[PDB]
Amino acid sequence: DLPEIVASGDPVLHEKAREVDPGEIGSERIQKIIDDMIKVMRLAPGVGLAAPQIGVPLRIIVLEDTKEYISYAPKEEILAQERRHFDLMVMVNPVLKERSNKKALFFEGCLSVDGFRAAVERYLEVVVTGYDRQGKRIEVNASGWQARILQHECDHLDGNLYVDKMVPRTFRTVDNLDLPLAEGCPKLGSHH
Amino acid sequence: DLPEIVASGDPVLHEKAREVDPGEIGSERIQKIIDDMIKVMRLAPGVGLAAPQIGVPLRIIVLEDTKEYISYAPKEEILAQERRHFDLMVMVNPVLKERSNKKALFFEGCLSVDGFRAAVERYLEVVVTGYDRQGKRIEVNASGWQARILQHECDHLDGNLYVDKMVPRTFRTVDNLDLPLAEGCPKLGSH
Ligand SMILES: [Zn+2]
Ligand SMILES: [Zn+2]
Repeated sequence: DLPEIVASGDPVLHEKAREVDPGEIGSERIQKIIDDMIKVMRLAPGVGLAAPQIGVPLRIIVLEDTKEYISYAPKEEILAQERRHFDLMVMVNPVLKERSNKKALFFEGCLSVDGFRAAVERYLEVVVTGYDRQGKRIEVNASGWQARILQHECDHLDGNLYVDKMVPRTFRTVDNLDLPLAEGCPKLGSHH
Repeated sequence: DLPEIVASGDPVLHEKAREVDPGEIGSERIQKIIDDMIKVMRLAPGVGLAAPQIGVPLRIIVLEDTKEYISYAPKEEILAQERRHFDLMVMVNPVLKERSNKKALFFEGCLSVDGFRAAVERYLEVVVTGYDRQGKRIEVNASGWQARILQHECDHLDGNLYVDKMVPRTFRTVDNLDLPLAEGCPKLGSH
Protein backbone atom coordinates (compact mmCIF):
# COMPACT_ATOMS: atom_id res chain seq x y z
CA ASP A 1 0.00 0.00 0.00
CA LEU A 2 1.52 3.32 -1.13
CA PRO A 3 1.65 6.12 1.48
CA GLU A 4 0.08 9.54 1.16
CA ILE A 5 1.76 12.86 1.52
CA VAL A 6 1.25 14.39 4.96
CA ALA A 7 0.58 18.12 5.19
CA SER A 8 1.49 21.16 7.28
CA GLY A 9 0.45 20.53 10.84
CA ASP A 10 1.73 16.97 11.20
CA PRO A 11 4.81 17.22 13.53
CA VAL A 12 7.02 14.91 11.44
CA LEU A 13 6.99 17.80 8.98
CA HIS A 14 8.15 20.37 11.55
CA GLU A 15 10.57 18.19 13.54
CA LYS A 16 14.18 17.21 12.80
CA ALA A 17 14.58 13.91 10.94
CA ARG A 18 17.10 11.43 12.35
CA GLU A 19 19.83 9.70 10.31
CA VAL A 20 19.60 6.26 8.76
CA ASP A 21 22.36 3.93 9.93
CA PRO A 22 24.71 3.56 6.92
CA GLY A 23 24.51 -0.15 6.38
CA GLU A 24 20.78 -0.33 6.68
CA ILE A 25 20.46 1.75 3.52
CA GLY A 26 20.90 -1.41 1.47
CA SER A 27 17.93 -2.87 3.34
CA GLU A 28 14.61 -4.01 1.91
CA ARG A 29 13.03 -1.71 4.51
CA ILE A 30 14.84 1.48 3.58
CA GLN A 31 14.95 0.52 -0.06
CA LYS A 32 11.18 0.26 0.18
CA ILE A 33 10.83 3.75 1.67
CA ILE A 34 13.02 5.17 -1.09
CA ASP A 35 11.00 3.46 -3.83
CA ASP A 36 7.90 4.92 -2.18
CA MET A 37 9.28 8.44 -2.17
CA ILE A 38 10.09 8.11 -5.85
CA LYS A 39 6.65 6.75 -6.65
CA VAL A 40 4.97 9.59 -4.79
CA MET A 41 7.25 12.27 -6.20
CA ARG A 42 6.37 11.14 -9.71
CA LEU A 43 2.66 10.43 -9.07
CA ALA A 44 1.82 14.09 -8.38
CA PRO A 45 4.46 15.69 -10.65
CA GLY A 46 6.95 17.49 -8.46
CA VAL A 47 10.76 17.39 -8.62
CA GLY A 48 11.69 16.72 -5.01
CA LEU A 49 10.46 14.78 -2.01
CA ALA A 50 11.72 14.29 1.55
CA ALA A 51 10.99 11.30 3.78
CA PRO A 52 9.01 13.28 6.42
CA GLN A 53 6.62 14.12 3.58
CA ILE A 54 5.30 10.57 3.73
CA GLY A 55 5.48 10.22 7.49
CA VAL A 56 9.03 8.89 7.53
CA PRO A 57 11.21 10.61 10.21
CA LEU A 58 14.46 9.75 8.38
CA ARG A 59 17.08 11.85 6.61
CA ILE A 60 16.35 10.89 3.01
CA ILE A 61 15.54 12.94 -0.06
CA VAL A 62 14.82 12.19 -3.68
CA LEU A 63 14.71 14.39 -6.76
CA GLU A 64 14.44 14.28 -10.53
CA ASP A 65 13.71 16.99 -13.13
CA THR A 66 13.12 15.65 -16.61
CA LYS A 67 13.42 16.90 -20.17
CA GLU A 68 9.70 16.29 -20.43
CA TYR A 69 8.89 18.06 -17.16
CA ILE A 70 10.68 21.06 -18.60
CA SER A 71 9.34 20.58 -22.14
CA TYR A 72 6.38 22.60 -20.94
CA ALA A 73 7.96 25.73 -19.46
CA PRO A 74 8.52 29.27 -20.81
CA LYS A 75 11.91 29.14 -22.52
CA GLU A 76 12.65 32.46 -20.83
CA GLU A 77 11.69 31.04 -17.44
CA ILE A 78 13.82 27.92 -17.99
CA LEU A 79 16.64 30.36 -18.72
CA ALA A 80 16.36 32.76 -15.82
CA GLN A 81 15.78 29.82 -13.48
CA GLU A 82 18.68 27.97 -15.06
CA ARG A 83 16.77 24.71 -15.04
CA ARG A 84 18.50 21.72 -16.58
CA HIS A 85 17.32 18.13 -16.38
CA PHE A 86 19.19 15.61 -14.25
CA ASP A 87 18.76 11.89 -13.58
CA LEU A 88 16.79 10.60 -10.59
CA MET A 89 18.80 11.22 -7.45
CA VAL A 90 18.56 9.68 -3.98
CA MET A 91 20.47 10.88 -0.94
CA VAL A 92 20.42 9.57 2.59
CA ASN A 93 21.94 11.55 5.44
CA PRO A 94 22.60 14.49 3.10
CA VAL A 95 24.64 17.45 4.34
CA LEU A 96 24.24 20.63 2.28
CA LYS A 97 26.58 23.62 2.21
CA GLU A 98 26.67 26.61 -0.14
CA ARG A 99 29.59 26.77 -2.58
CA SER A 100 29.39 30.56 -2.84
CA ASN A 101 27.42 33.65 -1.86
CA LYS A 102 25.47 34.08 -5.09
CA LYS A 103 21.72 33.78 -4.54
CA ALA A 104 18.48 33.81 -6.52
CA LEU A 105 14.82 34.61 -6.12
CA PHE A 106 12.00 32.56 -7.61
CA PHE A 107 8.67 31.03 -6.58
CA GLU A 108 8.59 27.77 -4.65
CA GLY A 109 5.86 25.34 -3.81
CA CYS A 110 5.54 22.22 -1.76
CA LEU A 111 3.25 19.24 -2.02
CA SER A 112 2.69 19.67 1.72
CA VAL A 113 1.14 23.14 1.13
CA ASP A 114 -0.78 23.02 -2.12
CA GLY A 115 -2.80 25.77 -3.73
CA PHE A 116 -0.05 28.25 -2.87
CA ARG A 117 3.36 29.60 -3.78
CA ALA A 118 5.88 32.13 -2.50
CA ALA A 119 9.16 33.59 -3.66
CA VAL A 120 12.11 32.32 -1.63
CA GLU A 121 15.83 33.09 -1.67
CA ARG A 122 18.21 30.18 -2.33
CA TYR A 123 21.94 29.78 -2.91
CA LEU A 124 22.75 29.52 -6.62
CA GLU A 125 25.32 26.79 -6.20
CA VAL A 126 25.80 24.19 -3.50
CA VAL A 127 27.56 20.93 -2.57
CA VAL A 128 25.97 17.98 -0.82
CA THR A 129 27.70 15.00 0.78
CA GLY A 130 25.97 11.79 1.82
CA TYR A 131 25.00 8.33 0.62
CA ASP A 132 23.07 7.11 -2.43
CA ARG A 133 20.66 4.14 -2.81
CA GLN A 134 23.26 1.42 -2.26
CA GLY A 135 24.73 3.26 0.72
CA LYS A 136 27.69 4.45 -1.33
CA ARG A 137 29.39 7.62 -0.02
CA ILE A 138 28.91 10.49 -2.46
CA GLU A 139 29.36 14.19 -3.04
CA VAL A 140 27.15 16.28 -5.27
CA ASN A 141 27.76 19.74 -6.68
CA ALA A 142 24.83 21.55 -8.24
CA SER A 143 23.62 25.00 -9.17
CA GLY A 144 20.52 26.60 -10.62
CA TRP A 145 17.15 24.97 -10.14
CA GLN A 146 18.59 21.60 -9.04
CA ALA A 147 20.49 23.47 -6.33
CA ARG A 148 17.17 24.90 -5.15
CA ILE A 149 15.46 21.54 -5.02
CA LEU A 150 18.30 20.22 -2.90
CA GLN A 151 17.92 23.05 -0.41
CA HIS A 152 14.14 22.82 -0.27
CA GLU A 153 14.23 19.09 0.35
CA CYS A 154 17.10 19.13 2.84
CA ASP A 155 15.26 21.86 4.74
CA HIS A 156 12.46 19.35 5.14
CA LEU A 157 14.92 17.10 7.01
CA ASP A 158 15.36 19.74 9.68
CA GLY A 159 11.63 20.49 9.94
CA ASN A 160 11.63 23.73 7.92
CA LEU A 161 9.18 24.76 5.19
CA TYR A 162 9.45 27.54 2.63
CA VAL A 163 6.59 29.48 4.19
CA ASP A 164 8.85 30.16 7.17
CA LYS A 165 11.70 31.47 4.95
CA MET A 166 9.70 33.27 2.25
CA VAL A 167 9.87 36.86 1.05
CA PRO A 168 7.27 39.09 2.69
CA ARG A 169 4.03 39.60 0.78
CA THR A 170 4.84 37.26 -2.09
CA PHE A 171 2.91 34.29 -0.74
CA ARG A 172 0.11 33.62 -3.17
CA THR A 173 -2.39 31.30 -4.75
CA VAL A 174 -1.34 29.10 -7.67
CA ASP A 175 -3.97 30.92 -9.71
CA ASN A 176 -2.33 34.24 -8.86
CA LEU A 177 1.19 32.88 -9.37
CA ASP A 178 1.91 35.23 -12.26
CA LEU A 179 0.54 38.43 -10.79
CA PRO A 180 2.48 41.70 -10.53
CA LEU A 181 4.90 41.68 -7.64
CA ALA A 182 3.63 44.20 -5.08
CA GLU A 183 5.65 47.41 -4.75
CA GLY A 184 8.58 46.95 -2.38
CA CYS A 185 9.10 43.29 -3.27
CA PRO A 186 12.54 42.11 -4.42
CA LYS A 187 12.67 41.09 -8.08
CA LEU A 188 13.01 37.51 -9.35
CA GLY A 189 16.38 36.52 -10.74
CA SER A 190 19.95 35.77 -9.69
CA HIS A 191 23.12 37.78 -9.08
CA HIS A 192 25.00 35.78 -11.71
CA ASP B 1 -24.48 42.77 -6.79
CA LEU B 2 -21.50 41.89 -4.59
CA PRO B 3 -17.72 41.78 -5.02
CA GLU B 4 -15.66 38.66 -4.38
CA ILE B 5 -12.84 38.40 -1.84
CA VAL B 6 -9.38 38.70 -3.38
CA ALA B 7 -7.07 35.76 -2.69
CA SER B 8 -3.43 36.17 -1.69
CA GLY B 9 -1.42 37.18 -4.72
CA ASP B 10 -3.44 40.14 -5.94
CA PRO B 11 -1.20 43.25 -5.50
CA VAL B 12 -3.95 45.36 -3.88
CA LEU B 13 -3.66 42.94 -0.96
CA HIS B 14 0.02 43.70 -0.36
CA GLU B 15 0.20 47.46 -0.85
CA LYS B 16 -0.54 50.17 1.73
CA ALA B 17 -4.13 51.39 1.42
CA ARG B 18 -4.75 55.13 1.19
CA GLU B 19 -6.81 57.10 3.70
CA VAL B 20 -10.37 58.09 2.93
CA ASP B 21 -11.02 61.83 3.05
CA PRO B 22 -13.09 62.39 6.18
CA GLY B 23 -16.12 64.35 5.08
CA GLU B 24 -16.42 61.91 2.21
CA ILE B 25 -17.03 59.02 4.56
CA GLY B 26 -20.64 60.15 4.52
CA SER B 27 -20.42 59.92 0.74
CA GLU B 28 -22.89 57.70 -1.08
CA ARG B 29 -19.82 56.17 -2.70
CA ILE B 30 -17.98 55.21 0.47
CA GLN B 31 -21.22 54.27 2.17
CA LYS B 32 -21.65 51.76 -0.62
CA ILE B 33 -18.18 50.30 -0.11
CA ILE B 34 -18.84 49.81 3.59
CA ASP B 35 -22.17 48.13 2.95
CA ASP B 36 -20.41 45.84 0.52
CA MET B 37 -17.81 44.97 3.09
CA ILE B 38 -20.45 44.13 5.63
CA LYS B 39 -22.44 42.03 3.18
CA VAL B 40 -19.40 40.09 2.06
CA MET B 41 -18.11 39.67 5.60
CA ARG B 42 -21.43 38.11 6.60
CA LEU B 43 -21.92 36.14 3.38
CA ALA B 44 -18.79 34.02 3.77
CA PRO B 45 -19.17 33.99 7.53
CA GLY B 46 -16.31 36.02 8.97
CA VAL B 47 -15.55 38.35 11.88
CA GLY B 48 -13.35 40.84 10.08
CA LEU B 49 -12.89 42.26 6.61
CA ALA B 50 -10.70 45.02 5.19
CA ALA B 51 -11.42 47.08 2.06
CA PRO B 52 -8.39 45.76 0.12
CA GLN B 53 -9.97 42.33 0.51
CA ILE B 54 -12.60 43.32 -2.07
CA GLY B 55 -10.24 45.30 -4.26
CA VAL B 56 -10.74 48.63 -2.51
CA PRO B 57 -7.38 50.37 -1.80
CA LEU B 58 -8.82 52.43 1.08
CA ARG B 59 -8.26 52.45 4.85
CA ILE B 60 -11.53 50.85 5.97
CA ILE B 61 -12.33 47.83 8.12
CA VAL B 62 -15.49 46.16 9.39
CA LEU B 63 -15.89 43.55 12.11
CA GLU B 64 -18.40 41.83 14.38
CA ASP B 65 -18.44 38.67 16.52
CA THR B 66 -21.71 36.84 16.94
CA LYS B 67 -22.79 34.43 19.65
CA GLU B 68 -23.80 32.30 16.68
CA TYR B 69 -20.23 32.55 15.32
CA ILE B 70 -19.09 31.78 18.85
CA SER B 71 -21.73 29.06 19.03
CA TYR B 72 -19.85 26.57 16.84
CA ALA B 73 -16.78 26.55 19.05
CA PRO B 74 -16.09 24.80 22.37
CA LYS B 75 -16.50 27.04 25.38
CA GLU B 76 -13.18 25.77 26.80
CA GLU B 77 -11.68 27.49 23.75
CA ILE B 78 -13.88 30.59 23.75
CA LEU B 79 -12.81 31.19 27.33
CA ALA B 80 -9.07 30.79 26.75
CA GLN B 81 -9.33 33.12 23.74
CA GLU B 82 -11.20 35.73 25.78
CA ARG B 83 -13.65 35.68 22.91
CA ARG B 84 -16.79 37.74 23.45
CA HIS B 85 -19.41 38.94 20.98
CA PHE B 86 -19.50 42.57 19.96
CA ASP B 87 -21.63 44.81 17.75
CA LEU B 88 -20.82 45.42 14.08
CA MET B 89 -18.06 47.94 14.03
CA VAL B 90 -16.89 49.98 11.06
CA MET B 91 -13.68 51.99 11.20
CA VAL B 92 -12.25 54.23 8.50
CA ASN B 93 -8.70 55.49 8.81
CA PRO B 94 -8.26 53.38 11.93
CA VAL B 95 -5.05 53.77 13.90
CA LEU B 96 -4.24 50.95 16.31
CA LYS B 97 -1.76 50.98 19.20
CA GLU B 98 -1.38 48.61 22.11
CA ARG B 99 -2.63 49.44 25.57
CA SER B 100 -0.05 47.18 27.22
CA ASN B 101 2.71 44.62 26.64
CA LYS B 102 0.59 41.55 27.40
CA LYS B 103 0.32 39.22 24.38
CA ALA B 104 -1.40 35.98 23.36
CA LEU B 105 -0.82 33.10 20.98
CA PHE B 106 -3.64 31.49 19.01
CA PHE B 107 -4.41 30.23 15.52
CA GLU B 108 -5.51 32.73 12.92
CA GLY B 109 -6.94 32.51 9.43
CA CYS B 110 -7.76 34.92 6.63
CA LEU B 111 -10.43 34.64 3.98
CA SER B 112 -7.74 35.74 1.53
CA VAL B 113 -5.81 32.57 2.45
CA ASP B 114 -8.17 29.64 2.90
CA GLY B 115 -7.59 26.02 3.77
CA PHE B 116 -4.84 27.03 6.20
CA ARG B 117 -4.15 28.50 9.61
CA ALA B 118 -1.15 29.43 11.72
CA ALA B 119 -0.51 30.57 15.26
CA VAL B 120 0.23 34.28 15.58
CA GLU B 121 1.18 36.50 18.48
CA ARG B 122 -1.10 39.49 19.16
CA TYR B 123 -1.41 42.15 21.81
CA LEU B 124 -4.05 41.22 24.36
CA GLU B 125 -5.47 44.74 24.73
CA VAL B 126 -5.42 47.62 22.26
CA VAL B 127 -6.84 51.08 21.43
CA VAL B 128 -8.04 52.25 18.01
CA THR B 129 -8.96 55.79 16.97
CA GLY B 130 -10.67 56.57 13.67
CA TYR B 131 -14.12 57.35 12.30
CA ASP B 132 -17.33 55.32 12.20
CA ARG B 133 -19.84 54.80 9.40
CA GLN B 134 -21.24 58.36 9.61
CA GLY B 135 -17.74 59.89 9.68
CA LYS B 136 -17.93 60.41 13.44
CA ARG B 137 -14.61 60.67 15.25
CA ILE B 138 -14.18 57.74 17.66
CA GLU B 139 -11.85 55.78 19.92
CA VAL B 140 -12.09 52.06 20.62
CA ASN B 141 -10.52 50.03 23.38
CA ALA B 142 -10.66 46.23 23.24
CA SER B 143 -9.02 43.09 24.58
CA GLY B 144 -9.08 39.35 23.97
CA TRP B 145 -10.33 38.12 20.62
CA GLN B 146 -11.83 41.44 19.46
CA ALA B 147 -8.39 42.96 20.00
CA ARG B 148 -6.95 40.32 17.69
CA ILE B 149 -9.48 40.88 14.93
CA LEU B 150 -8.68 44.57 15.06
CA GLN B 151 -4.96 43.84 14.66
CA HIS B 152 -5.46 41.33 11.89
CA GLU B 153 -7.71 43.66 9.93
CA CYS B 154 -5.60 46.83 10.38
CA ASP B 155 -2.51 44.93 9.24
CA HIS B 156 -4.41 44.39 5.99
CA LEU B 157 -4.53 48.17 5.56
CA ASP B 158 -0.74 48.13 5.37
CA GLY B 159 -0.53 45.17 3.04
CA ASN B 160 0.42 42.69 5.76
CA LEU B 161 -0.88 39.15 6.18
CA TYR B 162 -0.54 36.79 9.10
CA VAL B 163 1.62 34.41 7.05
CA ASP B 164 4.44 36.97 7.17
CA LYS B 165 3.88 37.32 10.90
CA MET B 166 3.39 33.73 12.03
CA VAL B 167 5.23 31.58 14.52
CA PRO B 168 7.69 29.30 12.70
CA ARG B 169 6.21 25.88 11.88
CA THR B 170 2.72 26.35 13.26
CA PHE B 171 1.38 27.07 9.79
CA ARG B 172 -1.05 24.29 9.00
CA THR B 173 -3.95 22.92 7.05
CA VAL B 174 -7.31 23.68 8.66
CA ASP B 175 -7.70 19.89 8.95
CA ASN B 176 -4.47 19.37 10.90
CA LEU B 177 -5.51 22.30 13.07
CA ASP B 178 -6.01 20.11 16.11
CA LEU B 179 -2.63 18.47 15.70
CA PRO B 180 0.29 19.06 18.13
CA LEU B 181 2.59 22.06 18.04
CA ALA B 182 6.12 21.04 17.08
CA GLU B 183 8.93 20.60 19.60
CA GLY B 184 10.49 24.02 19.99
CA CYS B 185 7.27 25.95 19.51
CA PRO B 186 5.96 28.30 22.20
CA LYS B 187 2.64 27.39 23.79
CA LEU B 188 -0.77 28.79 22.91
CA GLY B 189 -2.74 31.18 25.03
CA SER B 190 -1.61 34.02 27.26
CA HIS B 191 1.65 34.19 29.24
ZN1 LIG C 1 8.46 20.35 0.04
ZN1 LIG D 1 -7.60 38.45 6.73
